[PDB]
Amino acid sequence: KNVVIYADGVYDMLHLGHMKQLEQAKKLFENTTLIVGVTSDNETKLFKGQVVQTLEERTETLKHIRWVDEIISPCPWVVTPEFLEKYKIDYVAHDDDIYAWLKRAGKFKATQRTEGVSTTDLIVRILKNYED
Amino acid sequence: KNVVIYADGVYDMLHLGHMKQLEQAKKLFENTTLIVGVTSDNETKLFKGQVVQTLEERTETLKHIRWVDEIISPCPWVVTPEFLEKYKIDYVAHDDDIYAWLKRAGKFKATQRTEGVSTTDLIVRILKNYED
Repeated sequence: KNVVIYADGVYDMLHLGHMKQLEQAKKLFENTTLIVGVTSDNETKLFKGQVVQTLEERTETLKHIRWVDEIISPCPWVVTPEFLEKYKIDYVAHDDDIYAWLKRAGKFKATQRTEGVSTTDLIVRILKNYED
Repeated sequence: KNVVIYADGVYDMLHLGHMKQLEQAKKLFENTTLIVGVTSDNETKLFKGQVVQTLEERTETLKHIRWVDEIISPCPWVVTPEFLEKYKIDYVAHDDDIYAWLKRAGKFKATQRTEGVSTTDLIVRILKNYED
C-alpha cells in the first residue's frame, strides 16, 4: 500500500513555501515515503545560479522537516529511468519539457509553489522600518 | 512513561538553531510530548524588541518541524505554576533569575543555542559577493 514519492530541489534557504511543497508531495497518498533530493553545489551554480548555503547546510535543515522521510544528498540534477528503478520510486513530485517522459509514464505528480513566504521578501520588510 | 516538555519563544524567522533546540527538548526523554509556546506580537515587541513575522507566520512554520507535537499560540510571556498544572507540563525547556523557581522544583531542563546558523548571518554572506 506504500508509495515512494521523490522530490528534488536546491532547497536553498528553506522557507514556508518549500515546506508546503514537501507537505503536499508527502500527502499525495495515504501511505507514502517521501525521498528528497538535494542538488549539489557545483551543479546548482552551473545550471541555475548562485546558491547561498552549502550542500551540508541545506541538507541538515531538511532533516528537521516533518514530511521528509529520506534524503538523497547530493542528488543527480536530471532524473533518469534508472534512478527510479534504483530507488524504487513510484512518483516524482515537482512544480509545473523535461518532465514529459514522466507524465507519459503516469509517474509525474505536480505540486504548487506559494508566492510571498520567501526569506528575501522578509529582508525587505525589515528594511521598511528605515524607509527614507 | 510519557513526559510533557514545554518550550516557548518568539521563534522569529526560524533557523537551524531553533530546530536543534527543539530537537533537544524533544529528546530529553524516551517518551515525550513537546509543546511549543509562540509569544504574542505585542508582548514580544514590548519586552524584547522588534519582531519580523506575525504570530500567524511564526506559528505556521513551527507546524512543519518534526519535533513539535503541540503548539500553544499565543503563549503567555511568563510561565506560572498554574500554566504547568493547566497543561500537565512536566518540564520547561529553555536555554540558560526567572527560572529559579523551576530549578527549585526539579522542573527546569536547560537547552543550548547554536551560534552561526542565523538568517541575518546569511544576508551578510549574500553581500560579500558584492564587497567593494
